[PDB]
Amino acid sequence: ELATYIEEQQLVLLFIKTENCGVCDVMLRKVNYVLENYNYVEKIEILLQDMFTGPTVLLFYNGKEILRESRFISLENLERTIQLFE
Repeated sequence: ELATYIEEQQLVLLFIKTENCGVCDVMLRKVNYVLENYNYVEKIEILLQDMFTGPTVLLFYNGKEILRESRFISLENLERTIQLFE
Protein backbone atom coordinates (compact mmCIF):
# COMPACT_ATOMS: atom_id res chain seq x y z
CA GLU A 1 0.00 0.00 0.00
CA LEU A 2 3.12 2.32 0.22
CA ALA A 3 4.91 1.07 -2.97
CA THR A 4 1.49 0.42 -4.52
CA TYR A 5 2.30 3.91 -5.93
CA ILE A 6 5.55 2.38 -7.36
CA GLU A 7 2.96 -0.25 -8.40
CA GLU A 8 1.97 2.35 -11.05
CA GLN A 9 4.89 1.09 -13.16
CA GLN A 10 2.73 0.71 -16.33
CA LEU A 11 1.52 -2.85 -17.05
CA VAL A 12 1.64 -5.32 -14.18
CA LEU A 13 0.31 -8.74 -13.54
CA LEU A 14 -0.54 -10.26 -10.14
CA PHE A 15 -0.37 -13.94 -9.80
CA ILE A 16 -2.05 -15.00 -6.59
CA LYS A 17 -1.76 -18.44 -5.14
CA THR A 18 -2.19 -20.54 -2.13
CA GLU A 19 0.27 -22.70 -0.23
CA ASN A 20 -1.12 -26.14 -1.16
CA CYS A 21 -2.36 -25.94 -4.76
CA GLY A 22 -1.12 -28.19 -7.57
CA VAL A 23 -2.51 -26.26 -10.47
CA CYS A 24 -1.19 -22.95 -9.20
CA ASP A 25 2.30 -24.15 -9.85
CA VAL A 26 1.54 -25.46 -13.29
CA MET A 27 -0.32 -22.34 -14.31
CA LEU A 28 2.41 -20.16 -13.02
CA ARG A 29 4.77 -22.01 -15.30
CA LYS A 30 2.25 -21.50 -18.10
CA VAL A 31 1.90 -17.77 -17.37
CA ASN A 32 5.62 -17.30 -17.06
CA TYR A 33 5.95 -18.81 -20.50
CA VAL A 34 3.71 -16.27 -22.15
CA LEU A 35 5.51 -13.51 -20.28
CA GLU A 36 8.78 -14.58 -21.84
CA ASN A 37 7.66 -12.65 -24.95
CA TYR A 38 6.60 -9.46 -23.16
CA ASN A 39 9.40 -7.69 -21.25
CA TYR A 40 7.15 -4.66 -20.42
CA VAL A 41 4.95 -6.64 -18.06
CA GLU A 42 5.89 -6.75 -14.46
CA LYS A 43 5.00 -9.77 -12.43
CA ILE A 44 4.20 -9.78 -8.77
CA GLU A 45 3.47 -13.02 -7.02
CA ILE A 46 1.46 -13.20 -3.91
CA LEU A 47 1.45 -16.40 -1.86
CA LEU A 48 -1.48 -16.57 0.55
CA GLN A 49 -1.67 -18.93 3.41
CA ASP A 50 -3.99 -21.95 3.28
CA MET A 51 -6.54 -21.52 6.16
CA PHE A 52 -9.94 -19.88 -1.85
CA THR A 53 -7.12 -21.79 -3.68
CA GLY A 54 -6.62 -19.77 -6.85
CA PRO A 55 -4.73 -19.20 -8.87
CA THR A 56 -5.79 -15.79 -9.87
CA VAL A 57 -4.23 -13.50 -12.35
CA LEU A 58 -4.94 -9.83 -12.41
CA LEU A 59 -3.69 -7.46 -14.92
CA PHE A 60 -3.35 -3.82 -14.08
CA TYR A 61 -2.71 -0.92 -16.42
CA ASN A 62 -1.53 2.24 -14.76
CA GLY A 63 -3.33 0.92 -11.65
CA LYS A 64 -6.66 0.21 -13.42
CA GLU A 65 -7.64 -3.51 -13.34
CA ILE A 66 -7.98 -4.53 -16.96
CA LEU A 67 -8.23 -8.35 -16.65
CA ARG A 68 -9.05 -10.87 -13.98
CA GLU A 69 -9.08 -14.59 -14.61
CA SER A 70 -9.34 -17.33 -12.09
CA ARG A 71 -9.13 -21.04 -11.43
CA PHE A 72 -8.70 -21.95 -15.09
CA ILE A 73 -6.84 -19.31 -16.99
CA SER A 74 -7.27 -18.31 -20.66
CA LEU A 75 -3.75 -17.83 -21.67
CA GLU A 76 -5.28 -16.67 -24.97
CA ASN A 77 -7.25 -13.94 -23.14
CA LEU A 78 -4.17 -13.01 -21.14
CA GLU A 79 -1.92 -12.78 -24.14
CA ARG A 80 -4.24 -10.90 -26.46
CA THR A 81 -4.95 -8.51 -23.66
CA ILE A 82 -1.29 -7.92 -23.05
CA GLN A 83 -0.84 -7.47 -26.76
CA LEU A 84 -3.18 -4.52 -26.70
CA PHE A 85 -0.20 -2.76 -25.29
CA GLU A 86 2.40 -3.72 -27.82
